[PDB]
Amino acid sequence: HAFKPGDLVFAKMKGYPHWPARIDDIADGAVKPPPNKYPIFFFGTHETAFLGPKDLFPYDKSKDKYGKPNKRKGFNEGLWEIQNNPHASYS
Repeated sequence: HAFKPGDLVFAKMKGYPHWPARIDDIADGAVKPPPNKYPIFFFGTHETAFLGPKDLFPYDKSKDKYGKPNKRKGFNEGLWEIQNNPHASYS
């Protein structure tokens, strides 16, 4: 049940609804994440951030609740990405 690069999630942060996202690559050395933090890419708006598991909701279990369209900027485009090409390069 450990998170791994490529898992799809809804990621939660302050001021936004639970947001379609993915776990990015995890490496060591000078790009090693902080302890118990994961590199997250947000679909639709395309930021990256480190988040901990408490803010990460596995996509399949949560999509019925969180994966409905809304008016937030980039949200519905994010929904398109997570559904139709979640593992693409967006950079």
